Amino acid sequence: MIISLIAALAADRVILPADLAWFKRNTLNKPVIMGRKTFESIGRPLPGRLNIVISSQPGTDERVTWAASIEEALAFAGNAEEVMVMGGGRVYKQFLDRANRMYLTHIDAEVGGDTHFPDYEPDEWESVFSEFHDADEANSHSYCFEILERRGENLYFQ
Ligand SMILES: CN(Cc1cnc2nc(N)nc(N)c2n1)c1ccc(C(=O)N[C@@H](CCC(=O)O)C(=O)O)cc1
Repeated sequence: MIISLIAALAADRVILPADLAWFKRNTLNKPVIMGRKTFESIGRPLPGRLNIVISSQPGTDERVTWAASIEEALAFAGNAEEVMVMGGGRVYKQFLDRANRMYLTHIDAEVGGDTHFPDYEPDEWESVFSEFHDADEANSHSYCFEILERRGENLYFQ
């Protein structure tokens, strides 16, 4: 199982219909993992996806799967090839070390707020996909879709 982070980042790692569409393309038909506040932000289960919500305060919405921990979350995702972790801030940080792939939307915007996507060391990651877009009528800012994979373990010894 590949564990993947997916997130939209403004300038300075701070956390557009095209991003949402990108989000959907990349999560549809997969298990999606999220914290409770993110689930509340969406306002609903995501159709066509196995919704796993991690929380110590499991809600009454039986349409989604409620997990108490990362381990139980990954267990519900079973033998999936790829599990999508979609926020929020704390959850990204809690999954980072296990993640081997990241889908990142780099939004060209400078916005305040003190909630950041985790510090990751760029050297430890490589880009396998990248796609820039200009701002248009529907999308207020330029933005860049990117997929990063964790560089494999260095196996060489002198
Ligand atoms: C607030 N929230 C969290 C959210 C928003 N944008 C993101 N964008 C990216 N790149 N990554 C995320 N993790 C992400 N998360 C939301 C809110 C709405 C929907 C939503 O209604 N998505 C529909 C898309 C609706 C449509 O495009 O027609 C879907 O089917 O996935 C998703 C996430």
